[PDB]
Amino acid sequence: SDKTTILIVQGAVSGKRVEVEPEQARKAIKPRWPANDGETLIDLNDLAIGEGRAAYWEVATEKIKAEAKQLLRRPAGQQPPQHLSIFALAPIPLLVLLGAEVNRVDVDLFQKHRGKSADTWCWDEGEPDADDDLKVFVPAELPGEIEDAAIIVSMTSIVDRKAVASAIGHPHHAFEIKARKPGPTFLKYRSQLTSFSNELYTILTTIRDDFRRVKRLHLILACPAPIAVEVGRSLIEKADPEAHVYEYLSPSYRRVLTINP
Repeated sequence: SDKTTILIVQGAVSGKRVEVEPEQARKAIKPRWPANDGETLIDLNDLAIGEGRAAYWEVATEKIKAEAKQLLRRPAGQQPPQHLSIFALAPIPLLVLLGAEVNRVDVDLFQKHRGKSADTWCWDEGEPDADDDLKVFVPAELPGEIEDAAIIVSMTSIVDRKAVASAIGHPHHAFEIKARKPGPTFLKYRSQLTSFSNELYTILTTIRDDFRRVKRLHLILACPAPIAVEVGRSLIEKADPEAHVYEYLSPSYRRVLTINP
């Protein structure tokens, strides 16, 4: 029941305004309570209007970096926030960036539950069923001199390996974390987020220890917002090479930003 700082992140590249209802996030953090009775907001709607997609990614990347730095700065006469409760609905690559930018502070991540119409941002009570766990596929071939490794998350849908190969444009190893039943309501319990984090850590450790020629990571994520944040949080600047982050722009994947270039 300690104090926490609520961070709301909301936006979209274009189209309908995306907003997080702060009353629902406040309900989700109970029994904890919001520092200053409020939230910090990073809004990523209506950036670079009419200027094209690349201008959006530029403006939004700089805004995420500047706002994360501001969020972690000491206010006058106070300490910096010690715990973030993050409620995010935003483009996947920007949430990877966000997770990397707040990786030095303790965080609680949350999922907007579609289908759970009350306590929408609250994690579900209960236990996961068999359709709710993960499968992890790793390369059949030895690392060798391959310089490129893809980390694929097939949670909201199945990622097509051929589209990944076309987007990466290099011979590569692939590691895949796949929902047993992919879909938009797969992620419901906090234990699933913990499971995902642990499986990703094992993959990153394997690449760091055994795939030492790998000079580029390629993150292809079909996953809910907190999973994208957790992917970003799991990167370690000096242990991992640059991580290229892709968006799904029908019918293909496109590289949109790089963590630790």
